[PDB]
Amino acid sequence: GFTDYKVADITLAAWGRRELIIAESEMPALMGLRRKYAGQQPLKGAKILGCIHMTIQTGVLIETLVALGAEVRWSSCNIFSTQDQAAAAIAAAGIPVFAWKGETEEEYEWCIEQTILKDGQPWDANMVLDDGGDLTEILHKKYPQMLERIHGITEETTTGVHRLLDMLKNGTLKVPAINVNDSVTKSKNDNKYGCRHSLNDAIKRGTDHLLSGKQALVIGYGDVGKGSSQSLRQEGMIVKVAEVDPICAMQACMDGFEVVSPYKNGINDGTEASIDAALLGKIDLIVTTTGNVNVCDANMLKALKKRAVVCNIGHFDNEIDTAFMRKNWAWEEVKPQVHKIHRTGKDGFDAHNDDYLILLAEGRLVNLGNATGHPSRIMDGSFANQVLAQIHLFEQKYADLPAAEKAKRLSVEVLPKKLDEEVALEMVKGFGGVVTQLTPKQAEYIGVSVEGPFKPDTYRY
Amino acid sequence: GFTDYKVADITLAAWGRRELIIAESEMPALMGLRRKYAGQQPLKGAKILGCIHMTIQTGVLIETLVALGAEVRWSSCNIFSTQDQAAAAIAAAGIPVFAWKGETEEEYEWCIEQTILKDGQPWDANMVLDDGGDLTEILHKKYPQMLERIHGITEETTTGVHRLLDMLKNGTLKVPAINVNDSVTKSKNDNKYGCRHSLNDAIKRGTDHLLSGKQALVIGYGDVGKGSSQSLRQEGMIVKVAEVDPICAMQACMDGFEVVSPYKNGINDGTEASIDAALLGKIDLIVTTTGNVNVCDANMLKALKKRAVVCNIGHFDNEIDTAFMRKNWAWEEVKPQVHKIHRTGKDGFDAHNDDYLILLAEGRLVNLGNATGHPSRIMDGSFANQVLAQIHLFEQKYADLPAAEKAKRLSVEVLPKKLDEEVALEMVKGFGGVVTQLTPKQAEYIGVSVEGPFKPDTYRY
Amino acid sequence: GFTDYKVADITLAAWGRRELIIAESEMPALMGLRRKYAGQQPLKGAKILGCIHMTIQTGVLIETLVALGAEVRWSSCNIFSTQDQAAAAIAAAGIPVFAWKGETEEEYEWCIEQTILKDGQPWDANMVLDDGGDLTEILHKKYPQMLERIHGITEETTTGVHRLLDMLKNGTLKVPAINVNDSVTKSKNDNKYGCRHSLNDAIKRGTDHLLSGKQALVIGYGDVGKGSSQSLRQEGMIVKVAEVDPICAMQACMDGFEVVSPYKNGINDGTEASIDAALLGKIDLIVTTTGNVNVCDANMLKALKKRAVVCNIGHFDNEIDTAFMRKNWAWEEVKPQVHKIHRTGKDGFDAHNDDYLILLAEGRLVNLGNATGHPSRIMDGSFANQVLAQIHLFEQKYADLPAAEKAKRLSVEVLPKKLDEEVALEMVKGFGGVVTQLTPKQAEYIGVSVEGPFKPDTYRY
Amino acid sequence: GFTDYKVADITLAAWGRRELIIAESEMPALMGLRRKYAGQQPLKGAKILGCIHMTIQTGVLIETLVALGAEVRWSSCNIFSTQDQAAAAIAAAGIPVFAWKGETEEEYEWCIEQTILKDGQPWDANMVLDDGGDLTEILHKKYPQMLERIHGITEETTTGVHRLLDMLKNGTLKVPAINVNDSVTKSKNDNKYGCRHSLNDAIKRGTDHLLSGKQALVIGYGDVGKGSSQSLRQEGMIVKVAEVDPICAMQACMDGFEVVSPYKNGINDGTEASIDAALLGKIDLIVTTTGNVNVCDANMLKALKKRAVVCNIGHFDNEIDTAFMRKNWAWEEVKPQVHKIHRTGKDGFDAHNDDYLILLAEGRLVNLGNATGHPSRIMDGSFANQVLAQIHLFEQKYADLPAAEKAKRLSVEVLPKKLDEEVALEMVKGFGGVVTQLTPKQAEYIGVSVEGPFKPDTYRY
Ligand SMILES: NC(=O)c1ccc[n+]([C@@H]2O[C@H](COP(=O)([O-])OP(=O)(O)OC[C@H]3O[C@@H](n4cnc5c(N)ncnc54)[C@H](O)[C@@H]3O)[C@@H](O)[C@H]2O)c1
Ligand SMILES: NC(=O)c1ccc[n+]([C@@H]2O[C@H](COP(=O)([O-])OP(=O)(O)OC[C@H]3O[C@@H](n4cnc5c(N)ncnc54)[C@H](O)[C@@H]3O)[C@@H](O)[C@H]2O)c1
Ligand SMILES: NC(=O)c1ccc[n+]([C@@H]2O[C@H](COP(=O)([O-])OP(=O)(O)OC[C@H]3O[C@@H](n4cnc5c(N)ncnc54)[C@H](O)[C@@H]3O)[C@@H](O)[C@H]2O)c1
Ligand SMILES: NC(=O)c1ccc[n+]([C@@H]2O[C@H](COP(=O)([O-])OP(=O)(O)OC[C@H]3O[C@@H](n4cnc5c(N)ncnc54)[C@H](O)[C@@H]3O)[C@@H](O)[C@H]2O)c1
Ligand SMILES: Nc1ncnc2[nH]cnc12
Ligand SMILES: Nc1ncnc2[nH]cnc12
Ligand SMILES: [K+]
Ligand SMILES: [K+]
Ligand SMILES: [K+]
Ligand SMILES: [K+]
Repeated sequence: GFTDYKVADITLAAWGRRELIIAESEMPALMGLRRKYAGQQPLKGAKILGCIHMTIQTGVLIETLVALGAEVRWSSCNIFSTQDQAAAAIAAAGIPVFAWKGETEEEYEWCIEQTILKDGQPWDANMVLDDGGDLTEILHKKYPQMLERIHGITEETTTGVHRLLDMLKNGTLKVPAINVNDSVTKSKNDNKYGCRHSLNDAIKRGTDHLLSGKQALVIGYGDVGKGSSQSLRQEGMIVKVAEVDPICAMQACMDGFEVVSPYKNGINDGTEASIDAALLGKIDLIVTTTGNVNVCDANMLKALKKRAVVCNIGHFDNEIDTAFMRKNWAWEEVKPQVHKIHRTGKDGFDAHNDDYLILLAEGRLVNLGNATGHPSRIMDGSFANQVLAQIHLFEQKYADLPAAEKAKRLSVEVLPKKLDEEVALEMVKGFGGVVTQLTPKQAEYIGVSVEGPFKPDTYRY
Repeated sequence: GFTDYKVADITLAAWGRRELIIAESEMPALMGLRRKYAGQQPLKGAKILGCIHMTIQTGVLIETLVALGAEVRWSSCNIFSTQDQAAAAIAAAGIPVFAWKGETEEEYEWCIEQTILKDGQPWDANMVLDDGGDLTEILHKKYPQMLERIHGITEETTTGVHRLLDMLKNGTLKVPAINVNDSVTKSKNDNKYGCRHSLNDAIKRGTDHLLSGKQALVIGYGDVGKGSSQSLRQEGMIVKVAEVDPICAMQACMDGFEVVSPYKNGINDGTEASIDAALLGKIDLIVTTTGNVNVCDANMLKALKKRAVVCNIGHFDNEIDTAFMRKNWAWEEVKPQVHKIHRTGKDGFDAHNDDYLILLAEGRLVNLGNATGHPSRIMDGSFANQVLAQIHLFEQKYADLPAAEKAKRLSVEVLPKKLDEEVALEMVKGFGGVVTQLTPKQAEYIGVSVEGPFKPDTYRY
Repeated sequence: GFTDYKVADITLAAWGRRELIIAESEMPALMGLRRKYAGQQPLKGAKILGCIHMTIQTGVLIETLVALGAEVRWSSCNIFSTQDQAAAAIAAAGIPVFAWKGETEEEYEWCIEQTILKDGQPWDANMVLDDGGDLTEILHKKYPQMLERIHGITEETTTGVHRLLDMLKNGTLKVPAINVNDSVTKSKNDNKYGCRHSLNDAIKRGTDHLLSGKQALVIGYGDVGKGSSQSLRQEGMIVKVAEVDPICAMQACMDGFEVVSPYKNGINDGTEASIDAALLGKIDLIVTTTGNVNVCDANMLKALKKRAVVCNIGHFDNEIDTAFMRKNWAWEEVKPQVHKIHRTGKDGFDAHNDDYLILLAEGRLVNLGNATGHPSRIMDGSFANQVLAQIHLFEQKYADLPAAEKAKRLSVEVLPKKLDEEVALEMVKGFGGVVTQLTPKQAEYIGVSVEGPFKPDTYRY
Repeated sequence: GFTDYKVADITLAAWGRRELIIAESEMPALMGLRRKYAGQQPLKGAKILGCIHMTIQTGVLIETLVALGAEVRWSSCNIFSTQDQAAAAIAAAGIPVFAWKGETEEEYEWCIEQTILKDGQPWDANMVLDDGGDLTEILHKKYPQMLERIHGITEETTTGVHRLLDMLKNGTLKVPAINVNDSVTKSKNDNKYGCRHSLNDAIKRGTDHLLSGKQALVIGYGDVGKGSSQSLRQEGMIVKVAEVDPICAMQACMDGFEVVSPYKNGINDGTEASIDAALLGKIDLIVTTTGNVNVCDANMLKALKKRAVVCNIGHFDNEIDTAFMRKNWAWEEVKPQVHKIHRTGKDGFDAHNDDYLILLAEGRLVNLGNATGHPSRIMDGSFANQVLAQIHLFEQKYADLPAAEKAKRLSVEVLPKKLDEEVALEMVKGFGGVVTQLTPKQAEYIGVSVEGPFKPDTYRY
C-alpha cells in the first residue's frame, strides 16, 4: 500500500530491477561498502534528502544508503536525466522518489518539494545529498529552519561545489559540506572518463550521425572538456578546442587539438563583427563543457554551419543561449530531446528547410538527456565517495553541537587521500588489475607507508 | 683565449650554434622572458652553479640567464645526457661548461667540482640550478661555507624535490628552494608529454626495433609513466602497466591499459617463486618510470623473454638491478648506450647466443641517453619556469638576510599560478592557438578575474 | 486507402519521415543520383523485390529507386534490424513493405512471401535487390517461373555474394548479378567504418557497460573484424584478435593487437581440453565477425569469464552456438535483444545468479539488432552503388535476351572503377573535402586520365 | 685480399655485423627461408645484380641470397639511404658492394656501373633485383646485350613497377619480371606500416621538433600516404591530407582527416593566385607521398609558413621542386641531410633570418635519408618475397628458352597468394601470434582448403 512517490510508469520496475542487479556487478567499490558496513548500520537514524539524476547508478547508491540504515526521499537534479525504469524500481521497493524523464520546470520544483515535505509538513531530514546545488539552495532560501537539524551536505559536482564555496565566502552556508567532486576517483574518473563514454553515445542515440571526418568545436578543456574532446576524437572527428584558461589550452595543444576562439583574437565584444564566421561556418558539432554562462551565444548560433548539432554537457543549460533560439526561431521536434531549430524565422517551419541546427536535450546535460549518462563502473567511484561522505558527516553530528563547536566545523572539505585510494583499489580490482605492494625498503626509499597514502596532498595525478 | 671549460670536441660548436638558433624559434616562453627582462637585467650579479643535462635546450636556458645578467658555471646531471654540439657551442661562447656524452662516474664528479671551484678555490656562487639534487647534495656535504652566500636553489625534477623535502624535514636544508617540477607547465608538460615524444625516439635510435604488435610493461604510472605508456601505445605496442598507487592504477585502467604486477598477487617477497614467470616471459620491452629503487629486480631480469629490451626513464639507474647484471652476465656493446646482456654467464660471450637482453643507456635515463631528451617546444615550459624561479630567489637575497629573517623564509615553494598561466599562454601562442577572453559577466559568473588566475590552487588539471 | 503493407505501428510514420529528411542531408551520393537521373527515369518499368534491413537508410534507398521510376515490394533481411519508424514512413508513402523489429522466423518468411506475391499471385517482378541471399534463394528454390522475367540481382553483402558464386559454380544461378559488396565505397567503407561506428553503439545501448579497461576478443579480421576491433580499441578496450587467414592476422599484429586462438596451438579438435581456458576466462566481450559457422562454439561459451557479453556482427547467427545455449541454459530477458544466459542449467533461473553471459540480439547482427546499424553518411556509399547496379542490370534487360545471349551475360560482376570513384567524390564533398585535379603533365607522368580512373583494377587501397 | 668493393669506412664492419645478428632475430620469414632452402641451394649458379638501399635489412637479404647459392654485386638505389656499417659488414664478408651514405649523383651512377662491370667487362649476370627501376633502365638502355643472359627482374617498389609496366606496354621490356611490391606482405606492410614507423623517426632525428599540436599536410593517401599520415597523427599532429583519387580521399575522411587541396577548388593552373595561401601559411610540416611529379611546387614553397619542414617519402626527389629552391634561395646546412632554405634570396644568408624552410634529405626519401628506413621486422615480409621471387625466376630459366617460349613468358607477374600467406604466417609467429586452424566443416562452409589460400585473388584486405 505504498503511495509516497511519483514516477512515469510503475510497471517498468521489473526491468529497472534487472538493470540494478547488473549494475551491482559493475560497481565493486559501492557494493564493497555495502558489504563492509551493513552489519554496523552507520546510517541508522539518517534521513537523507537526495537530489541527483534518477538513473540506474543512482538507484544502486540509494539502496546502499538504505542498506546502511538510512531513510531517504529522492528527486532528480535535471528534468531529462531520470531513467524511468530506475525510478520505478526504487518506488516499487517502497522508497519515496519523485522523478520522471521529461519533467517541466514546474514539475521539477514540485518533485524537490515532495522530498522536503512529508504529509504537508517538513520531513525531519538530517542529511543532504545534492548534485548541482538546487536542493541546497531551496533549503537555505525557503526552508532555513530545516537546516537547524541537518548535519551536512555531500555535493557531487563542480557547479554545486562552486555554489557552496560562494555561500561559505558570504557567510550564508548553514551546515558543513563535503566536496565529493574533488576526490580523484570522482573528478578524474567521472568528470573526464564518464564524458568520454557518454558524449558520443548521446549524440549517436539522438541523431545517428556519423562523426568520423566531421568538424567539432569543444568549448572548454577542464575535466568534462577533456573527456568530451576524447569522446569525439576517438570517433575520428577533427576536434578544435576553445578555452579561457591558458594552462588547459596548453594541455589541449599537447593532446593534439587545435585551440581556437569563436571570437576574432579571442575578444568577445558583443558584436556580430567579432565572430569568426569562417571558423563557425565549418563546424558540424559544438559541445559546451564549461559550467559558465553564454559560451555558445546568439551570434555564434547565427554563424554556425547549416545542420550543425548543438549540445551542452555542463550542468546547466544556460551555457547555450537557448532563450534566443526560443524567441527567434521555430522548433521542430524530431523526437524527445531532439529538435531542429529553423533559422528561417519563428512563424512555423518548412519541413524541408535546409537552414536549421539540431539541438539535443533542449540544451540540458546531453549525456543524461539523450543517453544514460556515465556507465555504472565509472559511477562506482563517485558513489562510493558519496557513501563515505554521508557516513562521515552523519557521524560528526554537526546539528547536535554547541554553537561554539559548530563555528569551528562549518567548512567545505574533501575526503582524505587514504579513502580516495581505497575506492580506487576496489575499482582496479574490478577490472582484474593487480596492484603491486611496496617492499619495506622501497616504501622507506620514497618515504611512504606500504599501506599508503602514496602521494602528497599537492599531487595532481 | 678562453680555456675554462672541458667538452668532447670544440669544433662541434658551429653545429651546436645552428641548433640553438633553431631551438630559440621553438621556445617562445623562454625567448619572451629574454625580451621582457633584458633591459632590466634582473640577474645582474647572479652567479649560478648549474647542473642539468647539457642539451641544446639547456643551452637556450643558459643563454637566457646570461642575457638577463647572470654568470654561470655548468655541468650535466647525467653521464650520458650531454649533446656534445650543445656543450661545444656554450664553451665557444665563453661560458664555463664541463660536460660530454659518455663520462665515467669519476669524470661526472670532477665536472661538478669544476663548476664549484674556479682556479682551485670556491667560485663566488650565489645561486644554484639543479636537476636531481646531486649538486645540491655536494654543496651541503662538502661546501657548507659556499651555501652561506647562496640565495636559493631552483630544482627541476621530481627526484630532486623529494631530496629537498627530506633535507627540509631533517633541518639540514641550508637555503630556500623553488620546486620547479610542480608548475603545471612543467610536471604536466615535460614529465608526461616530453616522455611521450622521447621514449619511442630513444628506443628507435638505439635498436631500430619495430614496436607495433609487441608487448611492453611500464613500471609506474605517474607523470613519466603516463607519457611513457602513451609513447609506446601510440606506436601500436600492447602495453601493460604496473603500479603501487591504486589511484594511478585506476587511471591506467581507464586509459585502456591492463594493470599487472611482476609478482604473483603483487607480493614482492624476494623469492624467484613470487615472479609471474608466464607474464615476464611474454614481455618484449620493460620501461621503469618510478623514481624508486629496484623496480626491475634480478629475478625479473632472469624471467624476461629472450631478447627483451630493458630501459629506465626515471632519474637514477638504480630502478633496474644493473649491478646484478654486471656481476653475473657478460656485456656485449653493440654501439654506445646499447649493450647485449648475455644471460649465459660472465666468462666472455657468444656473438650468436640467443639468450640476451638489450639494455639501453646502461640503465640511465633512456630518452637523454639514446636520443636527445625532450623537444625544445616542451622544454620551453620547464625552462621559462626555471628563469622565473631564479629571478625570484635572486631578488629575495636570502643569503643577506639576518638569521631571524632567514628562519622565516627557509622553505620549498612553487611558483604562483598566475606565472604558470603566463608561461602556458606563451606556449599556446607558439602553436598558433587563440585563447578566449572572458567577458566581465562571465568572469563574475565563475568568480575569477578576467586576467586570471582561472583555477583555485587545489585544481589538478 | 492503401493497405498493402504490414508494419508495427503506422503512427510512427511522421517520426520516420523526419528522420528520412535528415538522412537525405547525410547521403549526398544517393541524393545526387536522385537529382541526376530523375528526369531520365532510368528505372521506369522496373519492379524491384527488395530484401534488406528496413532502416532509415534503406528508406532513402527505396525512395531513390521510386524517384527514378521503379515500383518496389520490400521486406527486411533480418528479424531484428527494422526501425519501425522507417517501415511506417515507407508504408505511409504508399509503398508495400512488410517489416517490423522483433519478427519470428515464421513472420520473417511470411514477409518475404508478401513481397513475392501480390493478391495471392506472383507479382510482376523484374529486378531483385538482396542483402544476404535469402530472397535470392527463395526465388530460385520456390519461384523459378518468376526468375524467367527478372533481369538481375544486386547483392549487398559478403555472405550473399558467396552464395551467388556457389550458385554460379554449380550452374544453378538463373539471372546475372552485381556484387555491390566489392565496390571500394562499399566494402572498405560500410563493412569496416560502418562497424567501427555501430558496434560500440549497440553494446552501449544494450548494456550501458563501460568498455575502457576491459578485455575483448574479436573473432575475425576481415573488413568487419577490422572495423569492429577499432570500434572497441578506440573506447579503450584491450582487444585480442583471432584469425584463420595469416595475412589478416599480420595486419592485426601491425595494427597493434595481440593475435590469439580460442584453441591451444590453434587446433579446434572438438574437445574441452583444446580450449584455452585461461584466455577465455579473462574475456569480458566476444564479437564474431567471420561469415563462418560456429566460431564461438559451445566449449568456448562454457569457458568464458562470468558475465561476459557475447555478440555477433556477421550476417547470420550461426557464428555463435546459440542452439547449445537454448538447449542447456536458462534465458532471462533483460529487455528486447538483451538476454542473460544462466549457465547454472535450464530449469528456471535465479535472478541473482552470478554465472551468466549477456547475449545481444539473440546472436543476430548486433549493430542493427541493438542500435540502428551503420550511419546514413556511410550507407550513402553502399546505396549509391545499389542504385547504379539496379540501373545497369535493368537497362541490360537480360530476361528479354534470347537463350544464346543470356549464356554470354550470366555472370557475377562488380561496378567499374570509374563509378566507384564518382561515388567516392560525392562522399568526399559531403565532408567538405577538396580533391585536387591533376595537371596534364602529372596525369601523363603517372599514366592516367585527368578524370580517372586513377588506379589499376588490381589496386587494393 | 678482397678489394672488389667501395664503402665509406671498412672499420664499421664489426658494428654492422652486430646489427645484422640482431636483425636476423627480427626477420623470421627471411631466416626461415634461409633454413628451408639452404640444403637445396636453389640459387646455385645465380649471379644477381642488386640495386636497393644498402641498409642492415638489405644486408640480411643479400646474405640470404648468398646462403642459397647466389653470387651478387650490390649498390644502393639512393644517394642517402646506405647505412655505412651495413655496407662495411657486407664488404668485409667478401661480397662486392659499392655504396655509402652521401654519394653524389656521379658517384651513384659509378656505383651501379661497378656492379655491372667486373674487371672492366660486363659481369656474367643472370638475375636482377631492383628498387625503383634505375638498374633496370641502365641495363636496357646502355647494356642491352647483358639482358640476353638474364632470366628475370624482381622489382621492389611502386615506382619501379610503374616503369616496368611502361616498358611492357611499349614492347621494350626484354626479360620477365616479378612485381614484389604487390604482395600483401609487401605493399600493405612495408609501404604503409614501414612509413608509420620511420617517418616520425626521421623527422625527430633531423630536427628534434615536437610534433604534437602542430599542423601537417600529407600529399597523397595511397599506402605510403596512409602510413605517413598515421605516423604524424599518432604523435598528435593535426593532419590534413591532399589527394587526386577520390576513393583514397574518402578513406582519409573516414580515418579522421580533413581533406584539402593546396589549390583553390583543387585547380592547379600554374599561377600564384591559385594557391590557397591561408592554408599553406598555417602548415608546419609538408610530406609528399605520391610517386608523382611536382606535387609540392614552387608556389606552394613560397606560400608555406615560415620555418615549416619540407620532406618527401616517395621514391624520387622530383615530388618537391627542389630545383626552384636551388636556383632562388640560399641553403644553410644544419647537419648532413638537414638544410635551412632561406627565402630571402640566394646571395648568402643571415644565420638569424626567420624566413626559412627546413628541407630534409635534400628532398630524397626522408625515412632512409634521415633515419634508417623501415625496421627489420617489417622488411622481413618484403625481403622474404624478394627471395621467393628470385628463386622462381631463376628456376624458370627464361634466357635459356627458345624465342617462341620466351614470347609467352615475357610478363610482369605477382607471387601466388599461397606464398603471400606463408610469409605472413611466419611474420605472425614472430610476434607470438597464434593463427586458428579451420575445422573441415568450417573450411567446407566458406569454400576454402584448410591450408589456404583463404581469400579469392580479388580480395583487397
Ligand atoms: N554531464 C556530466 O556528466 C557532468 C559531469 C561532471 C561535471 N559536469 C559539469 O560540467 C561542468 C564542467 O565541469 P568540470 O569539472 O569540467 O569543470 P572545470 O572547472 O574542470 O572545467 C571548466 C572549464 O571551462 C573553461 N571555461 C570557462 N569559461 C569558458 C569560456 N567562456 N570559454 C571557454 N572555456 C571556458 C574553464 O577555463 C575550465 O577549464 C560543470 O557544470 C560540472 O558540474 C557535468
Ligand atoms: N627522463 C625524463 O626526461 C624525466 C622527466 C621527468 C621526470 N623524470 C624522473 O622520472 C621519475 C618519475 O617522475 P614522475 O614525475 O613521474 O613521478 P611520480 O611520483 O608522478 O610517478 C612515479 C610513480 O611510480 C610509482 N611507483 C613507485 N614505486 C613503484 C613500484 N615499485 N612499482 C610500480 N610503480 C611504482 C608511484 O606510485 C608513482 O605513481 C623521477 O625519477 C623523475 O625525476 C624523468
Ligand atoms: N553487421 C554489418 O553491418 C555487416 C556489414 C558488412 C558485412 N557484414 C557481414 O559480416 C561478415 C564478414 O564480412 P567481411 O566483409 O568482413 O568478410 P571478410 O571475408 O572480409 O572477413 C571474414 C574474416 O573471417 C575470417 N575467419 C573465418 N573463419 C574464421 C574462424 N574460424 N576464426 C577466425 N577468423 C575466421 C576470415 O579469414 C576473414 O578474414 C559477413 O557475414 C558479412 O555479410 C555485416
Ligand atoms: N620511402 C619508403 O620507404 C617507400 C616505401 C614504399 C614506397 N615508396 C614510394 O612511395 C611512392 C608512393 O607509393 P605508394 O605505394 O603509396 O603508391 P600509391 O599509388 O599507393 O599511392 C600514391 C598516391 O598518390 C596520389 N597522388 C598522385 N598524384 C597526386 C597529387 N598531385 N596530389 C595528391 N595526391 C596525389 C595517388 O592518387 C595515390 O593514391 C612511390 O614512389 C613508391 O615507390 C617509398
Ligand atoms: N549515470 C549517472 N547517474 C547519476 N549521475 C550521473 N552523472 C553523470 N552520469 C550519471
Ligand atoms: N630499411 C630498409 N632497407 C631497405 N629498403 C628499404 N625500404 C624502406 N626501408 C628500407
Ligand atoms: K548509465
Ligand atoms: K631534444
Ligand atoms: K543508422
Ligand atoms: K631500419
